[PDB]
Amino acid sequence: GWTCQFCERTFSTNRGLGVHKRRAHPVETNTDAAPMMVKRRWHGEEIDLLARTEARLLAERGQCSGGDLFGALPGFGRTLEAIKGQRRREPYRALVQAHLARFGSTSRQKRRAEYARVQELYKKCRSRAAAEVIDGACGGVGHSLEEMETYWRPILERVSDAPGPTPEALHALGRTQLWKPISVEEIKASRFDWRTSPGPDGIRSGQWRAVPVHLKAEMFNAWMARGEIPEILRQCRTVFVPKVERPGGPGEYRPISIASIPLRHFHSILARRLLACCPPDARQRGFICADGTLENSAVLDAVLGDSRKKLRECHVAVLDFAKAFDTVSHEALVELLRLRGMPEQFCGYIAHLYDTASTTLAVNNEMSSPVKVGRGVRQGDPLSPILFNVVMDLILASLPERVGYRLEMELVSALAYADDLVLLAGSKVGMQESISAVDCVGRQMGLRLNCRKSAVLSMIPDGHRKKHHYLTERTFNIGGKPLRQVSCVERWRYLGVDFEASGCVTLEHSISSALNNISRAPLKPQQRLEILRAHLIPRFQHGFVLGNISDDRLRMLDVQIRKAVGQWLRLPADVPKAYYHAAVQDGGLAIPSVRATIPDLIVRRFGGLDSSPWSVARAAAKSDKIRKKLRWAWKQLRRFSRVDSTTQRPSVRLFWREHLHASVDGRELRESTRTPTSTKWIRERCAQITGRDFVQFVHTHINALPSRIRGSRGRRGGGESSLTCRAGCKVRETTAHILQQCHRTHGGRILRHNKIVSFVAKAMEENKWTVELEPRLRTSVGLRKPDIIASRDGVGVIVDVQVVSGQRSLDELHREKRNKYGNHGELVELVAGRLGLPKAECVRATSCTISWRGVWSLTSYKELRSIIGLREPTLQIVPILALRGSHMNWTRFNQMTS
DNA sequence: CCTTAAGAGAGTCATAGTTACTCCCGCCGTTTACCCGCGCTTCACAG
DNA sequence: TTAGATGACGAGGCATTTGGCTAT
RNA sequence: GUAGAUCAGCUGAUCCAAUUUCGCGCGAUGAAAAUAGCC
DNA sequence: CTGTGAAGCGCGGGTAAACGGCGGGAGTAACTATGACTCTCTTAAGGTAAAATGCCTCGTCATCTAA
Ligand SMILES: Cc1cn([C@H]2C[C@H](O)[C@@H](COP(=O)(O)OP(=O)(O)OP(=O)(O)O)O2)c(=O)[nH]c1=O
Ligand SMILES: [Mg+2]
Ligand SMILES: [Zn+2]
Ligand SMILES: [Zn+2]
Repeated sequence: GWTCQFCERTFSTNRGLGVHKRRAHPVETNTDAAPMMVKRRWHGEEIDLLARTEARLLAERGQCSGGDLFGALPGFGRTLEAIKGQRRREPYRALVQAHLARFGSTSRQKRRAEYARVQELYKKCRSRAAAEVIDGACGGVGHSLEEMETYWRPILERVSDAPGPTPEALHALGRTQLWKPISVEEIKASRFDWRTSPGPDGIRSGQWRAVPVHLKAEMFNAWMARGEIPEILRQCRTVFVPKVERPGGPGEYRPISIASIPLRHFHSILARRLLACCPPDARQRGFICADGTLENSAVLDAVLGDSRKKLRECHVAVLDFAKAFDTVSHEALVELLRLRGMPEQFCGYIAHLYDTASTTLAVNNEMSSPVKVGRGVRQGDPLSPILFNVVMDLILASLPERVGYRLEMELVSALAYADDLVLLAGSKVGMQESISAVDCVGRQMGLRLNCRKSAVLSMIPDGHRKKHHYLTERTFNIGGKPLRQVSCVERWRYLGVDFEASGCVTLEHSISSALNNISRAPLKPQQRLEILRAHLIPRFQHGFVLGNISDDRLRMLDVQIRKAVGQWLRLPADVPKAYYHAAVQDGGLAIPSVRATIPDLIVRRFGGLDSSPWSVARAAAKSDKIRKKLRWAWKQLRRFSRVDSTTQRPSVRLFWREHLHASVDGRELRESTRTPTSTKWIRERCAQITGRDFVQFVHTHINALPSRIRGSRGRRGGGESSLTCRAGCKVRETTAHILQQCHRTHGGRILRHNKIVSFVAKAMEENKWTVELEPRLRTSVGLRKPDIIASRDGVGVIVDVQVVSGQRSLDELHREKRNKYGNHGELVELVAGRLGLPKAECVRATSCTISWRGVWSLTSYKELRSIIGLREPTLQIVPILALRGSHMNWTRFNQMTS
């Protein structure tokens, strides 16, 4: 009977019809959920403004009544009868005297050229090449010097005519070590980014880095004595960098200005001193030593959660400043720093630095005539964020005192992160005076609010029906210009986190398009693995941790990533799941599993939120959403981790190590953990290996060669022809039989042995040993034949080479090969007599034991690194030789089928 | 020279868990549209 | 007062690494 | 016909292959700074 | 023409008769969480090796004890 007015579905009850109308038809139900406004309760934010206006009029005029207060409050939204009936109350008549007391004081050649570009760029700058592969292109400057200059030159040349701070905002803001000389240990402690381009002056980073520290100290102290630097070091070049991934004009670029490396080093030391000297307002979570993005997103999510759950009025604006650094006036900044109580030498230094600012614009290696700069704060100077924080402190100070949203008895008034601002309010009135305060003190400094991006979210609930409701009509102004309303279904991005009206939602991501782009770039197969490992997956980590995501979507994302890796390395689908995700030291390929990694990072970031210095974040930690999220994160972390033996923390690495070493194909890789030199071929030395050979090593490493036993997984209902050896050995045809046991593969085993013997012998000859290869020694047990014997300084060593299977202990195999020579006794005397030395104690047995998958025996590695002086870059090549010998064995076994 | 190794993950479908609301009924507290005047203003009225 | 033994600190030589990502 | 190989119908497409182009073995392919945070 | 008295108007104390915030109470649409199942399933050769920072090792110097 009950039928929906918007989709005509039929329901059993009015209850289910209402629950349907809430979820399936949001805007229509938000229209029906609108409260009436006949007898609205007086929020205290309205009460404070009415009381303070009445108090200032009792000071200013002496005597007044409600008929004047209706005139003094135009946009207040109360009738004169309401004003009278509020005015007759006793807490208001207390607050009026309380305020009065204070106030009365071709196609083919193009791809060959693209290969030539990509392979050079991958070696010059790997991160740039990876960003080029993922996005599609780079080098985003798409305008001429004229089109850049005719827009940007009247902006830079104009002096900002802002009148500077007013004494009201200075009084609101008001609620010695600096310019001492710089020491040597201060220069040593203050780390610097030496991977940097030089300025127009042309002194490179290594040229300044070679200068000794005490001479740099006396040049810095000399420049502090003058109050200026040499003028050739003070000049700047500007390169325009795009703000949007497809810029539509010169206004969508930013003027990043680069000066000399000594200026940036000196200003970085002064920047760390200035950051230690004057901390900003506690609501400014930007350019300080705290994880402010976590804090701002957590507080905003908690406020938006409690707003819906407890049915309270909640008015939220998101604000931005247009061209924030590029518009600050020299006058307002320098006199604010003077009235902040900074030393006069520092203020004179900043005034003389920005007085003499001249810049050359450079667009695609075409340079402009020099530009005189009238608006301050260079994008690219170390002192510039710390100076912009001083500007933001005035704006944060000028907010009204008790306007905000009270979450867990903390009155959250504002959240700041550089120029980004979120304002919170209880009523329309409190937000409107907050916007007027922010706008006014912004215009005092030369800043203008970004009207393209400023927007307001506004919730007014219904009592007596218990309905949440969001406004749709535009109700707030900057200077008369109406602000935009965020609708109930609108989705917006805050600090790289996706938000809606109910809080955090799932981050919008482009995994499949990026995996398509990597799959088509002209790359070697290991380069695709490195771009996936180091560059693609850490992009979406931030929004997955700070946002909200389910286990299902993470699980499908891991399925997509594993399918991409299985396409690139030509792996079958029954490769163990832990091999993609276990570490390189453990024998895995170290592609991060998003399902396992993201709860671990949510625990490790959000668990520290209780220990924050900021009280608002500690209030947010008590909120219901973050508590529920942290319980889910702890449950999923306990599902996909093992407790580490030493530090007792949960770890994802031991979970993947246990699952890899427990699996059938990964079982032989269990000793790779003890010897990190065995797997340097996977990631460190992969560029020294051809792309065919790398994929053949990957197939050799986790047994993925199509032998008749692994090929017949699930299909072993057939006869012995589906299981036994192709060469007729009448045994079960494993891959290890083909590589290690088959009569067809005997000469390849001999060649692999002789190659490893020759390489070890050449390395021992470089390490000054007197190597004799293959002694035919006739001891009384029979003809015995060690691989190599050698002498150095009277000490003798016998070395023998093994390439073995991993279903036994490798160290046991080393000892079993060792004791054949070391416990022979008489043969040691034959070795000593051949080397010309009498003492049998000075002759030591040693073995060179490595698996056919390229895993070193640990004790044999210690013998070859300690008894013999072989360096470990020699020892990193023996796994490559064993792996390539194994795949040559596999290739010859498949060729000889005839 | 070498001394057999040996299923596993993605997709389907049914049921359970839970989240985010619904509508119904009663009660006190709050709000303000009016009732009821007192002090000043304006035309009748005294001089 | 001088000589020998022990402990601490500094210098020299050799070997290993030389990141990535997000916000503004 | 392709740097080389291969599949199609002299051209396209795909590779485990793939340093083009400009210049005299060898140089250049010309990006990009700052402050925090996280791994 | 000029200042005061009856009627008019604004400016304030008071009431009451609705709103509206909320407790208690019974419900459910429509999303993810678990589990038991089912489905699906590999091959192109050949003989192979510059610079900066941090850690490790060795030497030199200083202090304490004994003669
Ligand atoms: C993104 C970014 C910002 N900044 C600084 C410069 C900006 O003035 C300040 C705030 O950044 P933005 O607000 O992102 O940049 P903007 O204000 O100049 O651009 P818009 O007008 O579109 O808002 O942070 C950098 O120095 N480097 C950067 O990469
Ligand atoms: Mg901005
Ligand atoms: Zn409907
Ligand atoms: Zn065989």
